[PDB]
Amino acid sequence: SALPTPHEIRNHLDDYVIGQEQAKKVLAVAVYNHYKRLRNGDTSNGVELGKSNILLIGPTGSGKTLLAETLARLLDVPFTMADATTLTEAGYVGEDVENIIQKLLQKSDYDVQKAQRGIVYIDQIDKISRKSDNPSITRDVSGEGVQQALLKLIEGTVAAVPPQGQEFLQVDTSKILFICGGAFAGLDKVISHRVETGSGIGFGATVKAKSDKASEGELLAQVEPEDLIKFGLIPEFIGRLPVVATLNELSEEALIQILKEPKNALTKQYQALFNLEGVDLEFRDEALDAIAKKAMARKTGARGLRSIVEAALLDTMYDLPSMEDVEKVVIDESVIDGQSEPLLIYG
Amino acid sequence: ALPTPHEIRNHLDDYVIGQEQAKKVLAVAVYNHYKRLRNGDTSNGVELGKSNILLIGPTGSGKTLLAETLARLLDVPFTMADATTLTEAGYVGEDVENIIQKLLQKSDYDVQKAQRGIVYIDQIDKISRKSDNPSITRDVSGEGVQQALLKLIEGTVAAVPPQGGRKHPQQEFLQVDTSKILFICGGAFAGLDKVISHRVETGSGIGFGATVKAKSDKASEGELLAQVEPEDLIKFGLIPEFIGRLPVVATLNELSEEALIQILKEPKNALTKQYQALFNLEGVDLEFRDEALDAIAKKAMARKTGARGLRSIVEAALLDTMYDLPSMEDVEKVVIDESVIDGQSEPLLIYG
Ligand SMILES: Nc1ncnc2c1ncn2[C@@H]1O[C@H](COP(=O)(O)OP(=O)(O)OP(O)(O)=S)[C@@H](O)[C@H]1O
Ligand SMILES: Nc1ncnc2c1ncn2[C@@H]1O[C@H](COP(=O)(O)OP(=O)(O)OP(O)(O)=S)[C@@H](O)[C@H]1O
Repeated sequence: SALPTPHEIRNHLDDYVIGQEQAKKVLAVAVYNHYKRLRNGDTSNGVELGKSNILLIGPTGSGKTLLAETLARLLDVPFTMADATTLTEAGYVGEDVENIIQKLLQKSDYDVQKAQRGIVYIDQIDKISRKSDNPSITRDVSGEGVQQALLKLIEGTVAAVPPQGQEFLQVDTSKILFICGGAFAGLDKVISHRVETGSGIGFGATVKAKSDKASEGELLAQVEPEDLIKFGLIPEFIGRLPVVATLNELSEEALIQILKEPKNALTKQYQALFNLEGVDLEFRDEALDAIAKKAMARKTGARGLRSIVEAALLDTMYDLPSMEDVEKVVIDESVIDGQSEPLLIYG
Repeated sequence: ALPTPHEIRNHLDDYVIGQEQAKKVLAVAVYNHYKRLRNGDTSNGVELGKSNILLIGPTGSGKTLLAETLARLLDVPFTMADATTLTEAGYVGEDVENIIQKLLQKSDYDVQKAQRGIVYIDQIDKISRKSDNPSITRDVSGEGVQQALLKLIEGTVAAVPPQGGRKHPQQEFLQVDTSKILFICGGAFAGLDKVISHRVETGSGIGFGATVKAKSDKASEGELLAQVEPEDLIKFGLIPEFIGRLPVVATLNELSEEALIQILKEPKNALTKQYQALFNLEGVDLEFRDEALDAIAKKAMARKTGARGLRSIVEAALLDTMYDLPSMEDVEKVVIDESVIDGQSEPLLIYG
């Protein structure tokens, strides 16, 4: 009963994700090492084995949420996908932190011994951060307060969970892994202050003003915990998440592979959408390069790609069901620009 | 015979390093708790007092670790609760009495054995009153929790449903005294250094006569917390009536460059021993030369996160090696060099 390896688990995520080689290594080692700590019954010399959570950081639509979703498929141990926006500071009307553990049991069928060895993922983590409110004039119930509650959850404790909705079940969390990730906004500006040192207003001071500092791919790599403190996160919270994963923006070359290599790509989606209708679909390489340039200008990422395709094919889809004897559709580069219309084959 | 402070401290030293004054406070309390417990109103003196503990220190200093290691050697029951999940006597979050309920689970519902137990609370700063908040409001999380704990630290009796009850039929509760129960509250306070500076330095004068700050780095956190007093905590948000219940105070100094080196080798549960055991099952050995450990100390202190921010320095380095180590075969030992920590070199692998 040999366990999988990082090279093996990386091959699975590579089929669904592209151009995130640095981040996939982190999830592979954590998942790999998670089975090792579970394999040991706390009997070896290395008693009280340490834990190492993960903090995923990337631009918008870079594929953070997709990694955690595809991971749960091949994962044997349970998995959940919660959100931090709905949390509150232990007593307000929104929600409690313990609800995350409740969702985990639904996947494990209320198996405590099986749920303790599970994995947890959190999305939209940047929402819980002091918005330039370090003095803390008032208490943030949806922000700072949430981080304070999660502090003990990442270390390990026991939390009451109503089974099935006057007793409660205790579920340890010292061995549970957490993968928190949320695209941070404005983080590039704070990191620039530490490394720019280029105000240059006086005579002696030097003003670079080359506009090259705004390189997200190269700027996030230089991140550190101190940079997050100025953002709003508490140091106590970051210490619970030692590992950090930085994701690069999507380049023009990477976007082309997203439409062909992944099985769940949009090209294969529409290909099957028309397959049921008895019509073939095609996408030439000349059209893919033009779509990549149009998406990067939108500053939205992979998620802002459907707007380029659906808008281009909206007119064709409207009149396609009424049309008969059409077996194939070809989309040229001019169609995206709007100069020409898609070519339809009859037969 | 009962344990001794030197013996109980020698045990904690195996799991904790670089905290001399903090270990002394816990030893005297535990050593004195058995005395008050052994002779309850069975001596010439009567009305034996009590002295709780208030642990204060930076992040990753070892506050939560002392409570865990203490439970291993402690005979009487012990628990590890939290203050973030508490509400003010009626709201939806939680009641203060849940702390006593958790104590009975470990004591097997032994009321006589539960009153003689010890209690620990973590993250006490999270219930600190916001000094200047809107007057028309109610701080159920921060002010209410302190108000509720007042009678608890002093001594009272609280209703506790035993086992939760089978149904409405029972509708009874058990009384559990708390006058003899010890409480060890602790939590990293944020912004406390700024409060002591205003009271101690009393400068920040732009004028000529006023003395301006000599350097940017001043008022060392370790040396600044030592000058703490109860009046400082009042400006933080705590109520004097609550702090009066916790007379003893312990100031934990931040980590030192030499202390971090000892934490990886002297303790039994050190990270080096953890990773060594991680590869021991894999049939692979490991090495960590002192030339690399001292270099890691500079990287950790730069983060200003504490000992808990050390895994980021190690796992970020060994991420590449662990990724391809299982696929590789005929490898028996691994060597770690100083350059690898810097990132300019690749760790050497010993074939076999
Ligand atoms: N590498 C990728 N390969 C293929 N599709 C991708 C990739 N990255 C993103 N996508 C697409 O983008 C969609 C959403 O990606 P997400 O994982 O949500 O990105 P994100 O960083 O999580 O954005 P946020 O943080 O949720 S606003 C996916 O369902 C895919 O359709
Ligand atoms: N003196 C020490 N010796 C060895 N390891 C230590 C020491 N102090 C801290 N550590 C390490 O730091 C980890 C956590 O320390 P903690 O006691 O949780 O710090 P902390 O101040 O309690 O964190 P808070 O209270 O949530 S801000 C331990 O599991 C150890 O790995």
